[PDB]
Amino acid sequence: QYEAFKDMLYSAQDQAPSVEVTDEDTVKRYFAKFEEKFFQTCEKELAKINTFYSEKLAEAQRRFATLQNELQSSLDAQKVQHRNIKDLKLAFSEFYLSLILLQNYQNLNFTGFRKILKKHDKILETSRGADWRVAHVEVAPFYTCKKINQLISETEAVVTNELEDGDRQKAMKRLAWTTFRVGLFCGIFIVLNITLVLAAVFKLETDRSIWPLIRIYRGGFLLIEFLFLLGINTYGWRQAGVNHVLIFELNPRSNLSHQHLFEIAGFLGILWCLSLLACFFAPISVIPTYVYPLALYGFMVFFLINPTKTFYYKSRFWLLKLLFRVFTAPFHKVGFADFWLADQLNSLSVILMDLEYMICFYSLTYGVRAIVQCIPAWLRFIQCLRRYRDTKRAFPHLVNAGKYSTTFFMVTFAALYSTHKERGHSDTMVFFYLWIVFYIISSCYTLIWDLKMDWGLFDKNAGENTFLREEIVYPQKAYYYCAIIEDVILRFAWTIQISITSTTLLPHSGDIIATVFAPLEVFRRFVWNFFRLENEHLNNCGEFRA
Amino acid sequence: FAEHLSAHITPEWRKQYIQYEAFKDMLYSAQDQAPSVEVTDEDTVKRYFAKFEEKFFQTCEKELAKINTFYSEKLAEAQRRFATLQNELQSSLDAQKVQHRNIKDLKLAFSEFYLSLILLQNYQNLNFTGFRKILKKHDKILETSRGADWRVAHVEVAPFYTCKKINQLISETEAVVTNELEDGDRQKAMKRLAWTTFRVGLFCGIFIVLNITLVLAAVFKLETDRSIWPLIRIYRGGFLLIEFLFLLGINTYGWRQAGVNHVLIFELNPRSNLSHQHLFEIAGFLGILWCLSLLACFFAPISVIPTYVYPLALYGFMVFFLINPTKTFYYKSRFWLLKLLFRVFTAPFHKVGFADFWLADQLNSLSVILMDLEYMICFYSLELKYTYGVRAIVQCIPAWLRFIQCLRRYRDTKRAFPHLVNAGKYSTTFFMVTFAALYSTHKERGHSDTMVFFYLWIVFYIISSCYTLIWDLKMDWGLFDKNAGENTFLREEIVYPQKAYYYCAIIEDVILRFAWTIQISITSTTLLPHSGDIIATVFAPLEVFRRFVWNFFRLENEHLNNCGEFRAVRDISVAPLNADDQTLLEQMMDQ
Repeated sequence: QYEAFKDMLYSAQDQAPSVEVTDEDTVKRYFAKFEEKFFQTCEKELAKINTFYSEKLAEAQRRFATLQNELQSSLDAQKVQHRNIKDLKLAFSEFYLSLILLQNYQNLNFTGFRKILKKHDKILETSRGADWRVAHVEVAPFYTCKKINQLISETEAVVTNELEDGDRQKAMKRLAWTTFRVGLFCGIFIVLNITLVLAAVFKLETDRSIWPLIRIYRGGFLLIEFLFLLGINTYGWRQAGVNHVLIFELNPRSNLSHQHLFEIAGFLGILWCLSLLACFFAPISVIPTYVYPLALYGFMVFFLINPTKTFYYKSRFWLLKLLFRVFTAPFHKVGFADFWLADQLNSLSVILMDLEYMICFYSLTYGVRAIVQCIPAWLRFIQCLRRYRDTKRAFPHLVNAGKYSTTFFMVTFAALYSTHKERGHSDTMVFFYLWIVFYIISSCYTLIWDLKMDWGLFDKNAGENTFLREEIVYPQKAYYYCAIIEDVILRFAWTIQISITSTTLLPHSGDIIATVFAPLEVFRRFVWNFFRLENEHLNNCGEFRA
Repeated sequence: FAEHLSAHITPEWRKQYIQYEAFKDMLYSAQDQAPSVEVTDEDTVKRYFAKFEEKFFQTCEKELAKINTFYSEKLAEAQRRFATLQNELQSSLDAQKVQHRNIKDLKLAFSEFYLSLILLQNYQNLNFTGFRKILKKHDKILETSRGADWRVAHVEVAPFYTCKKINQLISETEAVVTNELEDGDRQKAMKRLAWTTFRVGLFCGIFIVLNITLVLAAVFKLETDRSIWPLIRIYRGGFLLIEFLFLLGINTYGWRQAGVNHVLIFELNPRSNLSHQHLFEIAGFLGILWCLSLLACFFAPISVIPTYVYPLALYGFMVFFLINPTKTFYYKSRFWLLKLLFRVFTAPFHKVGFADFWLADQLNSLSVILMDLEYMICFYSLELKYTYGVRAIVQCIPAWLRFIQCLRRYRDTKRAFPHLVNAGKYSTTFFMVTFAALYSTHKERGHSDTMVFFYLWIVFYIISSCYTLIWDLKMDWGLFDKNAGENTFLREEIVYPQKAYYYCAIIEDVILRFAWTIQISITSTTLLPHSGDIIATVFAPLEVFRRFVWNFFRLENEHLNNCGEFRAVRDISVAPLNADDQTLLEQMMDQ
């Protein structure tokens, strides 16, 4: 920080007391304190520069070793070929450019340090700056290291010899099936959905207790929608520049793009549409109609768990390990991926609800149902408790535990009210009143936490972005206001949906309400992910990093 | 061979670039023709070496002079283009102080100019390297250092390698566009200086699903109002057009992968041309429309619109899409195709390129579309067999087009072979169709001379099939050549990898030529009044597939041996410089 150093030096010169007013000892003490703080700042800057230089040198050495390996592999290939040859050549040119940039950085930093150190000498009329430069700057690893230089010489030699047939002059001078499958699956899905709408209008007419079928198929519909919106989310993260691969602790290369998620969602939607069409049109009578949803879900599970290295095997093992680490939360330390997926499950509580209803329907207001409803909140609560144990800071972890226990209280009181209303007890009114108070408390708690902590909006540092924060990645300012409004609406929607789904509150219109509201909650989570990851990239709200 | 080497290298070295193979061959011949001191005097060997060196250096000086001339002319043209673009940019600025479009297009022109400048810089580098490598290999062969001295006295100081103006203009273009077109965003300007595949997949999926829907509806919904055969005769032309476009896209992909320079043969723009994805896209959209029209016609929609409108709407939309004057959907390629069709249909009065006769052959293989149009007109006229001459004329129109084109080429070149033999090959069809027509007329009416007409039809059908088959195997493809060493029955140089491809093509062509002849005989004549109708519907896609197979080897042979004596002497004009131009040199300089 050359400008900061010179400005601070000028400020110290302007604030230097005069001997004619104060004692000489006071002036000496002030100068000594100023020199001490200047040397501390110089030490901090030198340490930062040394760390950055060492990291860059290590990365350059690793890249050089990999290229020399790849150099040798291309040699053996010699012993598309030449395409790959001049690709390697482009990589070597980029590596040499990086080395030159590192040398420019080192030279500029050394020159700036030396300059600020001699101007520090002629301002205070002291020679301690030169002594500090000799003792720390001239012997610093960022300056004494000629390893970068001999790597540069080796790079020119290698480019001359094995890439240009000994010609040093150009050594100096030189130095779609996935998208198709996505479209195919999307088109088949669209036409099959139109056919499904037409068949639901005509073939079924108004007959049959089809509502159990709705309870079976809602989970699949929501999961497919979640995968599609997750693909959109990944595309947005990549386009905006949020380094989501670093946040999730994934490999820098060989990672799923948005095309992969879109094609997985399309294939799953095709299977869902075909299974619903079969259960709609009653195919050959050898196989009863109670197998097609079972077949679809069995295929989904098998596709997820299959041990053969066939379809996105790396991502399937990573997701399996993540799910196993999430569900056994207390005995595993919380990363970003763990709590991220736990929140995704918090937005997808209807799938477990329908699974439990499916089990009850196939086998045949209870306390088991409330537990199935509140499992994801329990996971998040115990994760935050484990994080507090590991960190020993009540804030924000205990506040988060309270946020995730408000849902416990609301659901428990809704279930108690339903029980006492179906039994005919006179204690229904107290349970209803407690339910309303806890419902409003939970809605306000979660909404405030989403707007203030997860998104980091409404910051006092907002210069011109009213109610936003100082730094925004996505271009339009209307996006944040739209997200705020829709989150305000959908938090209340989600609380009502949970209360209705886990409790006999609305036995007449409620079943429709849950089916309508579940995609809206998936959409709310899809909106929340954008700004949560952007806040993580900028401000590091989760504390999971250094 | 000479013709393949010409096809690969003639514009490059004969037009602008430094010859590299020529000097290498000269050195390799000199090192083999060098007299030995053990036989002749050392003075004679010295004189021979001096004479060879003088000839080589004279050739090198000529090459350097031509290189300098091209560099000066191209640099002057680039400077004028940059000045014009800067003036236009300024004028746009001042206006703004319509305009958005102006900038957008000016941006495209600036991108093209930057690409041209990059090509020119690459050119400078490639010729400088060619001079260096030739002069270095000359020294290492004759053990003389005069090559380095000559390159220092020239190549090194060669003004073509010094003009800093080429890079100065590049820097100016980079700065002005940034300061003025990307609002300073250097990364965006650089990137300026996937949806088609998605649309291809979407259309393919919709077409597939509509196809199973069509099959199921045909099996079950049936419907017995209006015999179905008129509907088949109506929709057969659209189905064949879609199939032809799909197979043509596959053909373009094969030509691209195989290295056959189909861009140069057709005389298209070396850039901004349709790939196979575009043809797949158009075919998928047209197939979706055809499937929707068939489904509407089967399912009997809202009774306000009669069911006779949907095929009419489909074909009207097809024609309007091909013809529309708005510059919206592949307007350049649509205009090129419109001009090609106009040139083909007024064939006598226009000289024959490659694209013209190629399209005329395609029309030879798609003649049942015109017959379907004729039957559609007659059914729409009369009904709200029969051996008259009009149906035969409509059948023989494409053979007439090719016959008159070959006669025009004969007048142009005054060579009886192969133009008059081609005219005979196309007149066999006239004779076969005419004699089938006479047979049908005199069979339905009932004279006893119908037997001799049947015999004449038999003999002329045999003659036509043999003629076209042998001309396919020996002339259009150029197989069964005497110069094939190991590729028995094929030709000496084969572009496509597998040898079984050629044998499969030979067998399938042998079968499908006879199938094609019998299909025309049945369609244009009441020979088979009972099972004849299904025969044409089965045989039309097979003939389109045969033409698809034919295009591969026709274009390959046109590339290697230049079978149709088409490529001329080009024209001096200017040299825009292509990436494909520099890549050949780049590949060559490494042996």
